[PDB]
Amino acid sequence: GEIAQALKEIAKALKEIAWALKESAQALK
Amino acid sequence: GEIAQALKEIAKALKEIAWALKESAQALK
Amino acid sequence: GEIAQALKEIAKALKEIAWALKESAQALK
Amino acid sequence: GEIAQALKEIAKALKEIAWALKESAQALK
Amino acid sequence: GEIAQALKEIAKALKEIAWALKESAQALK
Amino acid sequence: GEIAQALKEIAKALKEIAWALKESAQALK
Amino acid sequence: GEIAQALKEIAKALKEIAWALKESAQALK
Amino acid sequence: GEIAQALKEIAKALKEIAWALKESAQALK
Repeated sequence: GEIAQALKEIAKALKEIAWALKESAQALK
Repeated sequence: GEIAQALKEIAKALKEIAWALKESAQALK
Repeated sequence: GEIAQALKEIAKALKEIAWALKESAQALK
Repeated sequence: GEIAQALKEIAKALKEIAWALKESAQALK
Repeated sequence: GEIAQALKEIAKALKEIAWALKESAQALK
Repeated sequence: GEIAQALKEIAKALKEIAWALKESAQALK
Repeated sequence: GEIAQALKEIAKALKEIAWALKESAQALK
Repeated sequence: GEIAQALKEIAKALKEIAWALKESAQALK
């Protein structure tokens, strides 16, 4: 369904935020 | 549908937050 | 509809958060 | 409606988070 | 209604996050 | 109701995030 | 119910974010 | 159900954000 698909797109965007924060941890080290 | 479309706009905004955080990681490097 | 409109306002606020974080990346560089 | 109104209050709170993050970018500059 | 009331509690918690971030901006200055 | 109760648990978790951010502001001061 | 259970899992994940931020406050001090 | 499943994917993504923030706390220590 379209709502479930849109919520999955929100989860994928939150994973992108996690990847960006992992890169910030590498920059700090 | 309009609710699914609005949730997709929220996903796009969250991706913009990830892009901005990547810019911070590059600034620290 | 009113719910879709309110979710679009949430997306616009998340874009404002992204813009603020982009400014933080410029400040770090 | 009360749900739409509550979602608008969430959008306003997210805008307050953006304003606070802008204050951090100005402090770093 | 109970759902609207719970969403208002989420908005109040997001305002608390904004206040904490404003304090971080004062600490950076 | 169980949905309202779960949303209240999300509000409480967001307040915990605010408390943690206040600890960061105090560490910077 | 399954939706209430999934929202409780979101609250637990937000608590994990708070714990990670508390650790960052300890690192800054 | 598909909505509950999508919300569980959002919880998992939020846990990934917590893991990334823990990596930042370790980098600061």
